[PDB]
Amino acid sequence: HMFDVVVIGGGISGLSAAKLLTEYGVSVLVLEARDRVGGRTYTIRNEHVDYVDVGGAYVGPTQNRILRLSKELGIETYKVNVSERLVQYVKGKTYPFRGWNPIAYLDYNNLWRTIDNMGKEIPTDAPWEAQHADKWDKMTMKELIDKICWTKTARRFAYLFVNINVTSEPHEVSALWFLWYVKQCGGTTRIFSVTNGGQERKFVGGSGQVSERIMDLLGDQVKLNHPVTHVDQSSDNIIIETLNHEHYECKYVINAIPPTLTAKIHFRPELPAERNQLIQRLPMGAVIKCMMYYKEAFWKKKDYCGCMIIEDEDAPISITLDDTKPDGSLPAIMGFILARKADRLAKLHKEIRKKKICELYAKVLGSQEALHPVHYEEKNWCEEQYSGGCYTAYFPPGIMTQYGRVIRQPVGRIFFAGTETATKWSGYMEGAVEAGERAAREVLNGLGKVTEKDIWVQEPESKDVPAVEITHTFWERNLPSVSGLLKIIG
Ligand SMILES: *[C]C1=C([C])[C]=[C@@]23C(=[C]1)N([C][C]([O])[C]([O])[C]([O])[C]OP([O])(=O)OP([O])(=O)O[C][C]1O[C](N4[C]=NC5=C4N=[C]N=C5[N])[C]([O])[C]1[O])C1=NC(=O)[N]C(=O)[C@@]14=N2[C@]43#C[C]N([C])[C][C][C]OC1=[C][C]=C(Cl)[C]=C1Cl
Repeated sequence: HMFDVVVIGGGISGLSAAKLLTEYGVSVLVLEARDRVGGRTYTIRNEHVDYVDVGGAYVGPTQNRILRLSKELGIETYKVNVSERLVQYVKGKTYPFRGWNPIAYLDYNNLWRTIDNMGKEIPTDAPWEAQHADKWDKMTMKELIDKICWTKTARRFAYLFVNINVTSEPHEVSALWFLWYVKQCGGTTRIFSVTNGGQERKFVGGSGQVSERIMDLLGDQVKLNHPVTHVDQSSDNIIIETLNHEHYECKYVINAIPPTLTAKIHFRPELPAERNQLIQRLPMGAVIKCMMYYKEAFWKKKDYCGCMIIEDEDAPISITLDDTKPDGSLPAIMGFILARKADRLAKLHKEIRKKKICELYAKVLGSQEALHPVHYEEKNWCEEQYSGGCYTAYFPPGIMTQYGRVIRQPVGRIFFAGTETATKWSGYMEGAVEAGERAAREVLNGLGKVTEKDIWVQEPESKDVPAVEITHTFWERNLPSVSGLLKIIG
């Protein structure tokens, strides 16, 4: 009933921290509100699908921490199929293996250039200290996207891309924020890897194993069905309180739930206003994740690796990967219904999306078989109580530089982790682990077992999944823009 350090929440994060404090031999205790551990990663396990993930799914080069961690728990990885052509759906026509207009294409590549080149000036660790932090944060992704682009086409492309990447609509998010986000993932090419093929990987057996495996290492030290609702940090013995009125006592809390639900807690004494805001004012993105299963892998039969970037207003699925199991079994297709459409289509009955979707995929892969699915799993994170959304927190304009600077500041004995508070790959599981270990080492450092300078450990690049530093073609760097080519006439 009494402990060294509590961790509130049992996602990849609060768990990464629990294991690490354990490593050192500190009494840990992890209260998670759900029946399960795993949070935004969640592995529905049923005889129709064997395993299938419904949240955190894809790992990739430079995401060493999670790769490291998962490997150690005894979890293997595998490559996501992209051998065959990539479908492009627009104007109601299909294009295989695709990113045709020049001045568009200028606008295209110059956009994505200006995004990276623009990002160079952003301090991953304190993005609100970029040079133009005040001007970009006041701006919106759309405004900027608009400024950068002259073609619709590419301006459009920009859009789902914001959508695809932070499950949110452009007009909603900071300019600065997006920029810093695509940055701290290592910038366009990392974030949206694979143009005529590349590297996404899934954990074999579903990534919910990462969390589960740890819950073993801890065993009874993880209490489930335990929402935390008060954290009276007053006297030298912290008193945490839960929903069911089960108290606990400790010397270090660690908040590991995300910032909205953090916001939901009663801390006595109050978190200081500066942050108390920042917590209220971050929202979570919008996504439905959608498994279509098939008997036959048909889309392969047709010469599509089973992946389509679909850019048409009514289509429900925005983006698609293949989700066939590693060993050829259970052919499938994994889509994303997201952002604004995710709010639009979540009001619907399961069996009505399932149709809508199928009839899209139908007219895209051009194969009637699409009309005849065999199973359909979906998960709607809009409608998660203990997550608010997927993938992450996101930043509405001006918030970043107004309160942003807190995000992760330790208050009292209540340190803060969770993929929000990450620095590298923040928003993804990789970032989850980053935060947990960090928070842990803080508590740890406060106990003495770790140094100050010791609290931010670098991350040896997995010898297993080795990231390759990018490459930018001549013309990539040296073609004009529309903005430009005019001053060339002009
Ligand atoms: C959902 C999702 C999705 C759908 C997707 C995705 C995701 C998700 N992600 C994200 C992740 O997951 C995150 O990051 C994490 O996981 C988070 O974690 P954490 O930190 O730990 O947090 P959480 O989990 O939530 O936990 C927390 C906890 O706590 C608790 N609570 C609450 N409240 C409370 C509590 N306790 C006590 N008390 C109280 N009061 C709860 O229970 C919980 O549990 C991800 N990630 C990664 O890494 N990966 C992936 O994949 C993922 N996914 C994403 C996505 C992405 N995307 C889509 C983009 C990229 C890729 O894409 C692509 C590419 C290519 C192509 Cl072709 C296509 C596509 Cl699409």
